[PDB]
Amino acid sequence: MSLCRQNYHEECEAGVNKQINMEFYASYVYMSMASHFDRDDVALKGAHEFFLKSSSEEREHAMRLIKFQNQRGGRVVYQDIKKPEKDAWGTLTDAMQAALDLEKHVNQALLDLHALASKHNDPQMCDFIENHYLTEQVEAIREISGYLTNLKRCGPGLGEFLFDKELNS
Amino acid sequence: MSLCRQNYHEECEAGVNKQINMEFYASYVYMSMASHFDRDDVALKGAHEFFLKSSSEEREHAMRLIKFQNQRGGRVVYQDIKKPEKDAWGTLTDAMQAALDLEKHVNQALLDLHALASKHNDPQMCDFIENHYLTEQVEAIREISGYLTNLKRCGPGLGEFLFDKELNS
Amino acid sequence: MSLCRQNYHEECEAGVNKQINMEFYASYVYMSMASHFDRDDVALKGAHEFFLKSSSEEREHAMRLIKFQNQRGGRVVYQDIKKPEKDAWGTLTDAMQAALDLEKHVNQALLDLHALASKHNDPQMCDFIENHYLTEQVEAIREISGYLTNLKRCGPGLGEFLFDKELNS
Amino acid sequence: MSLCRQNYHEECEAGVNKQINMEFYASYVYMSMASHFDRDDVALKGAHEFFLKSSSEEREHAMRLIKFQNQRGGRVVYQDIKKPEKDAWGTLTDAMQAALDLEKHVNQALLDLHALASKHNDPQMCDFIENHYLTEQVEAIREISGYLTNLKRCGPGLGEFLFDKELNS
Amino acid sequence: MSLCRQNYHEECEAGVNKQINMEFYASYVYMSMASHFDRDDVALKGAHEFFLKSSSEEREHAMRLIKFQNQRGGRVVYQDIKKPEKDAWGTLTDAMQAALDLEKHVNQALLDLHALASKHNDPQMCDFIENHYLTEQVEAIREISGYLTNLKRCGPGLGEFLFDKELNS
Amino acid sequence: MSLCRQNYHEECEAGVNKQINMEFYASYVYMSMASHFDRDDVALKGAHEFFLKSSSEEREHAMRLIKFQNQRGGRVVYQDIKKPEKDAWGTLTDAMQAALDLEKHVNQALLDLHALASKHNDPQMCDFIENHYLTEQVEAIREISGYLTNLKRCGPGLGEFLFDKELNS
Ligand SMILES: [Cu+2]
Ligand SMILES: [Cu+2]
Ligand SMILES: [Cu+2]
Ligand SMILES: [Cu+2]
Ligand SMILES: [Cu+2]
Ligand SMILES: [Cu+2]
Ligand SMILES: [Cu+2]
Ligand SMILES: [Cu+2]
Ligand SMILES: [Cu+2]
Ligand SMILES: [Cu+2]
Ligand SMILES: [Cu+2]
Ligand SMILES: [Cu+2]
Ligand SMILES: [Cu+2]
Ligand SMILES: [Cu+2]
Ligand SMILES: [Fe+3]
Ligand SMILES: [Fe+3]
Ligand SMILES: [Fe+3]
Ligand SMILES: [Fe+3]
Ligand SMILES: [Fe+3]
Ligand SMILES: [Fe+3]
Ligand SMILES: [Fe+3]
Ligand SMILES: [Fe+3]
Ligand SMILES: [Fe+3]
Ligand SMILES: [Fe+3]
Ligand SMILES: [Fe+3]
Ligand SMILES: [Fe+3]
Repeated sequence: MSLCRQNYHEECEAGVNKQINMEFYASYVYMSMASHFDRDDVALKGAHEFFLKSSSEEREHAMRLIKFQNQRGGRVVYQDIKKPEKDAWGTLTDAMQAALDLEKHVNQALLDLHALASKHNDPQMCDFIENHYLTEQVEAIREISGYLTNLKRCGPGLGEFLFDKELNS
Repeated sequence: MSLCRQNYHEECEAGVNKQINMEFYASYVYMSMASHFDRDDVALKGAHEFFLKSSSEEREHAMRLIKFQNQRGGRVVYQDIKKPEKDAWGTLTDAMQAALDLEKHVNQALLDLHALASKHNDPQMCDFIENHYLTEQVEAIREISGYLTNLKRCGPGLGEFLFDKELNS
Repeated sequence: MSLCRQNYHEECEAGVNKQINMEFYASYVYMSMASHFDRDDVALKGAHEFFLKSSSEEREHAMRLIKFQNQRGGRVVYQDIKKPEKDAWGTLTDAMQAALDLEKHVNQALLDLHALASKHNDPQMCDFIENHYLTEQVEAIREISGYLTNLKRCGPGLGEFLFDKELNS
Repeated sequence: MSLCRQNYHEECEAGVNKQINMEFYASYVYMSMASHFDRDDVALKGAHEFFLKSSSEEREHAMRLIKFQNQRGGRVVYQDIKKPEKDAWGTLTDAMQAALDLEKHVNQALLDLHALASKHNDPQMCDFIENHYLTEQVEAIREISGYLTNLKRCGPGLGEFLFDKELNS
Repeated sequence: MSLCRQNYHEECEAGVNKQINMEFYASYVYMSMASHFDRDDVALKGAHEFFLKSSSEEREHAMRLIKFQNQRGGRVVYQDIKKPEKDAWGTLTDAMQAALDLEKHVNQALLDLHALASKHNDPQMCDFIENHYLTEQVEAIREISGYLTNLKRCGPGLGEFLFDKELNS
Repeated sequence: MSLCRQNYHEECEAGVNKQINMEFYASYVYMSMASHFDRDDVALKGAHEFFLKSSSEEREHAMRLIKFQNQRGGRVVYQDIKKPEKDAWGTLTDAMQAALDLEKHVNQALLDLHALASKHNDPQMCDFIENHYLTEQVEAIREISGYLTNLKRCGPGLGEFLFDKELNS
């Protein structure tokens, strides 16, 4: 018949629907971090822009998965996007730590999704994941890890202000 | 002291947090409509782009409210973003009807939020809402209503294909 | 000695020679579809151009495999290019269905060729295949599947004419 | 009625279908010559490019005949494209000799096809053939003949390398 | 905590440190080949430039591995860079043979490093290797193999001089 | 006869071969410093770039000596490039101190090499050394000495971060 599906396993489809939810979740977390550093009583512009950009990127990550679902002839199925764990994210160091944890969680899920596609012998899906996600996670995690190291080096108060400018401000 | 809050009532703050949730919800609905018209067995490109654009606009609507919360010295508080009512949205006529209903729901909520800000004598908030939201809703609702009328005029099959091109395709 | 061959298994070489034949075959099929829609009594220009382009692309697919054979130090071996199954391909819907089937057949062969290269632990060959072929097949199959859906939506007669313009015409 | 056929004899149509097959065959031969001179153990770049270009030209020769069939209101009918006589083509001198023979064979077939169109009083077909094929064959044959003469003059080893650069390399 | 390491096995880290050493070694070999063809009593400019470029490329290969070590949260550990096997590399044919052997050795080590990363289920590392190294080795080996074939074709004396110009000179 | 050697003493040749080794060694040291400041747990970008640039410069220093060996009709002879003394280089102050020591060691060796060329009455070699090396060492040593002074002035933590930006970052 006339559908495009070929070599695309139901467990893979379901995994992509889960990863779509996880990317939107990460986008939502970063959104909340951004609004937290734009409070009059926090007021760190660099972090605000940096997390707003991160939230927009994660949204793109989701949308590319959504597209891939449809390209493969799967069926996108949405779930609720759960609110983030906190309403207030602490200092810039606290938020970076949380962001590191979030990215590492997203990366584990992509590694699991990749493990799924190879188990099912879907080399196009594996390639997709490697091409658009895995090196990108590696760069993002390394990047945030260096931020943590420098925030600890700079220390609180003035160091936090000056470090915040270097994000991009 | 040193906070910026002035003439900003807790009921208004809470209303903005609700409207933030509603805008993200509308963004999510449009996202699902977009992925629905990008199915190999639906394949209407115009509608796909049109709802993807609408989803991105609603996201911006949310983000501007988030900014306004912080500008006024409120505290943004996020809630879950509920999944949309359907997984499959029907023909382009069915989806436009649903989109009309969604926009009208969003507009009623903004009108209620406006009613709240005038009740509390917050003329800056009222202005904000009128300036960035209300005429925009009016245009969007009128626009979708004309689409319904023309989809009914064009009829199913070929008419749907040709109409879909005129959205922008 | 002085040859370049390394880590390239005879079964892989033979698989590439088979895939070279299959790509030329697909190029020949598309050629015949093109000449069919350029008949005075069929006269669908869009389909003519679209299948002529597809035939040229498949030729490039073959030539890149030929190059890869030589780059790896294999030996290209040609076989006859069999004539296509039909001399006349029907309506634009009939031809698109046949094209979908052809692409899915080519994709299965590439997936088998990939399975061969991983079985033999040839990661460069696997990469080659993923990089130049697999996502390309996925896009092409999805693309033709949407065409089928829209041809069915448009219906015969006028719909076929109008749809044919949208291919590119 | 509504077909375009006029003054176009069935023997001419059948001759064009044969010439279409012969042009594709010549394209296939040149393809194999190209892949032969791109072997790591042959490695003559000029000849590789020169035969790849020749293969692409012969393809165009075929496609123009295919178009002419349809323009005249004939019906294109494809046959298998037979594999070339050899898998390995020898030195650059050996391949040029074989190419000379191939071109002379193609030219005899075009001269026969022309003899057919004049016998049937089809002056448009004769013109077509003269305009797009016959002078082109004459130039190609003369060109390859000069290559043979110079390859013999240059001699084997270094001469072959240097001559190969002059093709275009 | 705050480090970036995730899904990166100690055997992989150690393999990257070994490959870093091997790339620097290859850079050193090519350096010596370059200085050998820049002797007043050898004086082959093309080979000089060609091996100097190759030495610079291998250095880049090393540096990209070093970067990857740090990106993954490994720890780069340097070892001595051993002097090359010879002080004098013979004719251009002798040096090309040695270069072919060196590249094939480097390629086997990368294939082993890749085998290591898949064994440990590190798909990002595998991708890294395929993306930046494996096709590059394949091209380099094929390239040098064609040089050997042409050097043998050209023969010693004048042929060597003329061939040397074609490298780039 | 036909060699270029003139007024070039074997002790000078041997000294240049030693200096070639020392420049490569210094390049290797700077390489390790660079990779040390690119660790996720060190993360000082300025120092990373600054030592990567220094490593590339030292490589050029070596290559110019190699060229000079051949220009004078000497024979380049390579030795192992020993691994640097440490795997981890401490704070930016610790690394700058080590870099100062390394440069001073390289400078003493060049001063000895110069003493050698004047002892042997090789004024071209002396000039070469003065023209390309000695003022360059003087500038580099002075430069690093000012860095030490400012790192001590800035102090640890925030000062180190801010100073690191001024290197170039
Ligand atoms: Cu699958
Ligand atoms: Cu793989
Ligand atoms: Cu890739
Ligand atoms: Cu208020
Ligand atoms: Cu206004
Ligand atoms: Cu293999
Ligand atoms: Cu892969
Ligand atoms: Cu006729
Ligand atoms: Cu005539
Ligand atoms: Cu004429
Ligand atoms: Cu690993
Ligand atoms: Cu890959
Ligand atoms: Cu001297
Ligand atoms: Cu002087
Ligand atoms: Fe993401
Ligand atoms: Fe990310
Ligand atoms: Fe909205
Ligand atoms: Fe709207
Ligand atoms: Fe293909
Ligand atoms: Fe295709
Ligand atoms: Fe021809
Ligand atoms: Fe020709
Ligand atoms: Fe390398
Ligand atoms: Fe290489
Ligand atoms: Fe130096
Ligand atoms: Fe220096």
